[PDB]
Amino acid sequence: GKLVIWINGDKGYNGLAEVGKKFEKDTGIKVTVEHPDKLEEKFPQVAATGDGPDIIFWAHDRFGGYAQSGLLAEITPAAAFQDKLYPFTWDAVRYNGKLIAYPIAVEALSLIYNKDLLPNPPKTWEEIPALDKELKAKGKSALMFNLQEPYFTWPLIAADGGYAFKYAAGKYDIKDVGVDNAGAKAGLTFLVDLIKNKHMNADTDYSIAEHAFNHGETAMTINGPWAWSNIDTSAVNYGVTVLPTFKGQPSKPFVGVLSAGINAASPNKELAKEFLENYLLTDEGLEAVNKDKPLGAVALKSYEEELVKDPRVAATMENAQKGEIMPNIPQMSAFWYAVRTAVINAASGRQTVDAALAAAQTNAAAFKESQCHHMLKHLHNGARITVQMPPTIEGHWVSTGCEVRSGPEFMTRSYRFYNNNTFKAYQFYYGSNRCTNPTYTLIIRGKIRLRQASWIIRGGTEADYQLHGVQVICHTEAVAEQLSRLVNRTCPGFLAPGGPWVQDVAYDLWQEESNHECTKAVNFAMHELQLIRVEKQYPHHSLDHLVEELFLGDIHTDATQRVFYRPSSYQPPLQNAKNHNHACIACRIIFRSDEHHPPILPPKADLTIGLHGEWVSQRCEVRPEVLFLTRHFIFHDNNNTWEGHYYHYSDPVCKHPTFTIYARGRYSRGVLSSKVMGGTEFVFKVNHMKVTPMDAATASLLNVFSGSWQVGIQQDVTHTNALGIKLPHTEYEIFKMEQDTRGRYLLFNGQRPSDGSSPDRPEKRATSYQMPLVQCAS
Ligand SMILES: OC[C@H]1O[C@H](O[C@H]2[C@H](O)[C@@H](O)[C@H](O)O[C@@H]2CO)[C@H](O)[C@@H](O)[C@@H]1O
Ligand SMILES: CCCCCCCCCCCCCCCC(=O)O
Ligand SMILES: *[C@@H]1O[C@H](CO)[C@@H](O)[C@H](O)[C@H]1NC(C)=O
Ligand SMILES: *[C@@H]1O[C@H](CO)[C@@H](O)[C@H](O)[C@H]1NC(C)=O
Ligand SMILES: *[C@@H]1O[C@H](CO)[C@@H](O)[C@H](O)[C@H]1NC(C)=O
Ligand SMILES: [Cl-]
Repeated sequence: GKLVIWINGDKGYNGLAEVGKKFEKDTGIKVTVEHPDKLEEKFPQVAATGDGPDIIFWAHDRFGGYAQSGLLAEITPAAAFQDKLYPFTWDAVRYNGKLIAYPIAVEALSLIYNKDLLPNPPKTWEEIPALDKELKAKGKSALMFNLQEPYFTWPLIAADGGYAFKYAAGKYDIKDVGVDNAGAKAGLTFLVDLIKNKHMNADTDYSIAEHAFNHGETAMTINGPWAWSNIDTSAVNYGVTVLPTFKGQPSKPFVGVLSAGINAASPNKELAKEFLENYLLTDEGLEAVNKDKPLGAVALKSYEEELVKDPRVAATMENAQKGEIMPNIPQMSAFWYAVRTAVINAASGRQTVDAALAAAQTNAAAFKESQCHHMLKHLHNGARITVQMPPTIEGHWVSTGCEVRSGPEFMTRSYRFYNNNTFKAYQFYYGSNRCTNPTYTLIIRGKIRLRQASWIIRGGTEADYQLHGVQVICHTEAVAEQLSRLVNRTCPGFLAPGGPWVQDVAYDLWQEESNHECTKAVNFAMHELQLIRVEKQYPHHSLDHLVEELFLGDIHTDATQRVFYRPSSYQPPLQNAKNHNHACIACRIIFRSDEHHPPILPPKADLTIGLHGEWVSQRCEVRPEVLFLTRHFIFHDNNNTWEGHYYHYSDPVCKHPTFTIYARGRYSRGVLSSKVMGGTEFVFKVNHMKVTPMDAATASLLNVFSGSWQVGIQQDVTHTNALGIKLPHTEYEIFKMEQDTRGRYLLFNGQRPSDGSSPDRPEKRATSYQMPLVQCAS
């Protein structure tokens, strides 16, 4: 029942707050206006957890990334309202075909000069140096602007041909970057000259340059419309004009459109759209803000038709069309950080123009932290994870999505462990990989008592459990028929005569007070409860937003072996119903469900497999046979070749390496699976394999059971006439690709047979998957 707004402190917050009081007048809703430091990236963190302001104000360049992460709500404007604003302003706030924010103002930088000191402002950048020396004789300077933010330096960088990214037939091509172009080098090299010819100071930030121009110590500055207000109260005659040209071509400022976005987790979205559509985006509202600190050009054609008469706004628009309109694609944050570091370093002489800017082509589209090598060193997105020793399993634990057990068996879990040491577990089964159509549900009741740490599985806790009962409920009329029949064949006599099962009725499959049981029919076992591990992550170091993950024992890939299978690895984690990720919608749906009302998971569309690229593990993976490992895969779709790195460790946190395997080969794209809905079949050939021992124990064993092996030396295992390996080896694989909540792609490969054997025959292809790998940059 409130409205919180975040706006940068270089804009008119008090003006916006006054459009807010009129909201309080007509509707009685408080509007609170805050200008947090570095708000552009306070927003991604607080919003990801469900928190944050209701409305976020920023240029369009950063909103595409917010939307990709699911932080922005789609805005619902009437076509009548949409006509009020200019089409290009809407085009800037459009991501993936959806409108994601309300356009407010069009901003571009311009040349601001003191007419008293400089009645005729320079027309070219190259005449600035001589101009400097010979105002320098009067104890003044020619040009001073903020060199700490690349927004103020870009105009010069783009003049000769430096292009942030390439616009190709309606697309911005992140594979065509021009920060290391010859054109970019010229602009930065020129800037460096002035910084080295004592014409400009490397330290100069916004505050320093603003103080100088507004006190007449410099004759020129580069700034935006927001800056005009203070100069106006600086008793200094000043003019706004076109930016100096560089090497005959004009300075190209990056054009940004100030926009208001509605938090995807806002409880007051109708009020937010109400405040923006009918209070702010009005001739009265925009004026109230433009009086505080000028917005320059505006998106409302009504007000724009009037402001365009002010010559400052016209120069703003002249430079804007001389410039380029910022892309909203999510790679902008990495583009800005790379160009930022380039400028600060070359200005400081830390890196040669070419060298500093050379890195900008290696860091433009992706953060260094998104590269495969960093992700391997900092797992879980560099989260700290605290392991609960001894674990506490009390609470409600739910699945995070549509799990796949071997079979395939598409299912979700809902497990309640009580303080009396008793438990009620729901296993919901479905007919598809979307978990939208329940087939049958299992209700498992019994008792569980945690023991002590496992000496077999490092990081696991052993547990003892006892079943009291297993019941099954069929949710379709067909399932009741099929299962009753399957129960009949499997245990002839379990079903009394004329007892065809009916839907929505719980039937006993296992009672501890009887020797009559047919758990074999569904190949049921509950040995997952014998191995337990809890991992916590406290986001923002707070108990709230804490994510608790419960890891239970893994399921055998062969259903007939589950009764005897004695866990050595983990199932995918469950999350605590009270302490889960805000983006987990499945958690809540599963939490609010029961044996008679199964959880219906949100529909997501099957994605098409695009192996091209590099993929790495997200966590220290645990494979059957207590094997800790991470994986790095490189897929060449150009020649259908693949390389894989398997890094093995002895600890559940993957810090003590033991051995490393390198494999390379060829793969054949295959057919969509009919056995495993949502999966695509593949055949992989391993042609080459290299082994690197990483500890003395592995080197010793290799030397004993065998080119002598030593720690850290990679050795091919195929000589010309090791451990008995047989290369070439053929593998029949199953693959699926999905997208996580902030739009990163996940690659799932076939679960490795629980017995340790290989899928070396088509009938041995997996019907389940391993934990997903995430896409990374090289
Ligand atoms: O310098 C990189 C940043 O450029 C723009 O930030 C501008 C912004 O558009 C303007 O309203 C503000 O007041 O000035 C800053 C530059 O200091 C992008 O919008 C940012 O996302 C970039 O990081
Ligand atoms: C992924 C298909 C080929 C896998 C063969 C690579 C060399 C075999 C040694 C690694 C163990 C098998 C694990 C492969 C499964 C995977 O990690 O994707
Ligand atoms: C254990 O506690 C739960 C929660 O109060 C309750 O539903 C269940 O019946 C209890 N069982 C026993 C044996 O006390
Ligand atoms: C159970 O299976 C047996 C053998 O397949 C069959 O003869 C019998 O008819 C089945 N039960 C029913 C009631 O169909
Ligand atoms: C496949 O292509 C990659 C790069 O596209 C190259 O490095 C590799 O040598 C090629 N392999 C074969 C067998 O053509
Ligand atoms: Cl992709």
